[PDB]
Amino acid sequence: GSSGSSGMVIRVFIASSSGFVAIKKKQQDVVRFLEANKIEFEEVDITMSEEQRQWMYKNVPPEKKPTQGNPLPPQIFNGDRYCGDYDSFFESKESNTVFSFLGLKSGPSSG
Repeated sequence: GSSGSSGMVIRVFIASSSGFVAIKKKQQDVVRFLEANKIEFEEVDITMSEEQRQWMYKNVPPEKKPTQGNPLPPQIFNGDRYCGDYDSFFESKESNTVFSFLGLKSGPSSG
């Protein structure tokens, strides 16, 4: 059923230049966890690459939009699937589902 397999990457969008330091921390706790969990991911500097950000703004509903207005980081994104902002992650950490929250639990791969 279609061979091939590159791998996964929890593309974590970060805006080095956002304003709300709080957001920064969130971005950390995110990557941090992954790092501490030896989880694969990448810090998509949305700040540096406008597109990256713009994209996110296109992959984020209003019902998910944090605080108020345009969507702010962090904005974890597994491939092209909207994982969830820090809110999601955190809401998962409590259940220790961060892995599943990102989609790190569905078929053989890990090990």
